[PDB]
Order: sequence, then C-alpha cells, then structure tokens
Amino acid sequence: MLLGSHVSMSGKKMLEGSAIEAHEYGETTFMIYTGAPQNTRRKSIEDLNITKGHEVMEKYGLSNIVVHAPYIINIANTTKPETFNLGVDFLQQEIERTQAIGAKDIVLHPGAHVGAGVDAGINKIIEGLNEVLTNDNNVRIALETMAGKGTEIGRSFEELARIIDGVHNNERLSVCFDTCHTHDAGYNVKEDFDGVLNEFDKIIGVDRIKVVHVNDSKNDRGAQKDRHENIGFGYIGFDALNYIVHHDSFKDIPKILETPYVGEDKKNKKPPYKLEIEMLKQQHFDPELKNKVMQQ
Ligand SMILES: [Fe+3]
Ligand SMILES: [Fe+3]
Ligand SMILES: [Zn+2]
Repeated sequence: MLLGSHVSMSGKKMLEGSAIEAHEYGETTFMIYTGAPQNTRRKSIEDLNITKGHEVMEKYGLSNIVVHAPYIINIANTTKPETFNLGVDFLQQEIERTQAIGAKDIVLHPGAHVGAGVDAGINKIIEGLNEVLTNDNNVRIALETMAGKGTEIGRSFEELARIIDGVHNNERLSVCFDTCHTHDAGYNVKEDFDGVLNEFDKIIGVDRIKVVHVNDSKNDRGAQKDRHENIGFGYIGFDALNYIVHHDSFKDIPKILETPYVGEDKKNKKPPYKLEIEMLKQQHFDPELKNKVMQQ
C-alpha cells in the first residue's frame, strides 16, 4: 500500500527530515514542497540533503515520493508578467531539483485566470508549460484537479484535457487526482467513484493519474470551497475515501493525505496522518480519531 502524506522539507535535515517524519507516521511514500509552499525561495540542491534522505527512505521502505510546486505559482496569469515569468523560471529549476530528489511528478495547480477568463488562462498555461518542458528530462508535471474556487483552472477534466492537448511535449504531463477538489467541483466521488473514473478515462485516461491526494471535505458536493477535512469527518466520508484508497486503479500510484491538523487552538494543532493511515489500513472508521489526534 503506497500511502503517506505531505511532510516537512525544512531545517538542516531537509529530505532526511521528510523521510524520518514519514516513517514516524507509518507511511510508505510522502510528498514534499522543495521549500516554503508560499514562495519560490529555495536552498541549493546540495543543501536538500538528498543522499542522506535516500538512505533513510531505503531504511524505512519509503518510495515513489512526490513533489508539489508552491501554491503561489500562476502560469495562467496573463496581466502580471513578473508572476508568469517567475513561474516559468521556478518550474524549470523545480524540474532539476525533482530529478535530483528522484520524484517522478511535480504536482502543479494549473493556475488562476484572475479575471482574464478560462480561454486566456488555459492559453497562458500552455505557453508556460511549453517554456518549461522545452528541456529534455523525464520528470512530469502532474496537473492537479482543482475545486473551482475563485478563478482556478482545472475544475473539470475538460479543462485539464485542453491544457494537455495544447502542450507540445504533452507526454511529460500527468494528473494529480484530489478527492476533495473533485468532490467540491461537483464530481460524485462519494457514491459514483467508478463513474467519475470512467468519465476521466473518456476525457484524459486514468493511466495519466500519477498522484492521488486523499482528503475529505468540509463542504458538500459542488460547493467549490476547497476546505479539507480529516478522513471520514467530512461530506465524502470514510466508506467512500477507503474505497478510493484501496482502489485497484490506484494500486501502484502514491496516495497522499493533505488533511488538516487537529487541535483545541492554532498553538496546539497536531498532525492527523498517523491515525488516518492506521484507520485506512484497518478499513474501519474510528469516530474517536479527532479526539485522539488532539491527545497525541
Ligand atoms: Fe495542491
Ligand atoms: Fe491536493
Ligand atoms: Zn485543496
């Protein structure tokens, strides 16, 4: 079972710390940002501490790890050229970092059209990806399914297919399927997950899903709000998320929790991943999970 979470990529230990943390939570894979998720500031490849990170991954049975690009990348931005240019430059550097880390995919939010409209934004993403994937290398960009909050592009499989169709080196594209995002966009992942996969197979191809993000939602189907919830405590629920986690279509695809920390206040937030993974491995919902996460 290839199941883990977002983990830290910080401090002196960098990737070694990621691997230690993933093992702490009983993971077999994990996802990192290559630095702060909120910016493009990054340490040198040497300071990512990759050789030691790989040694700890080998010791603890961690494989198939994932990189996520910072959430501030917006290569759909048609009216702020410094933002577009920074996104292109950053992603070229991220591909080099990711090759060194040994992840197959960089998860990328396609972007936000910020009032220029979907057509202009998709054309801009295509332009940016054509700049980024010009260089040869096998790391893929995994376009994330998005909730459709604000001016996000990627709320439908059709929007993702338009980007894939426009990019020249489109073999270097994959998809990251996020259960919260697809639910919030309106896909019936709770009660018709196989129907959602069949729609995905028609439009894109399920073989292109190279990362799965496993998140419940604080909102009902179609709400377009993108507020993650702990596994089984939201509007998708345990049975549906457990079904997705164990689904044969995803057997050799890393599954990554991005669920919220639990705490009595923001100074006491604790990670839920260890207990969520235990629950998913047992295939039995634990109503006490939030109470127990706070007690860790
Ligand atoms: Fe994301
Ligand atoms: Fe996600
Ligand atoms: Zn989200």
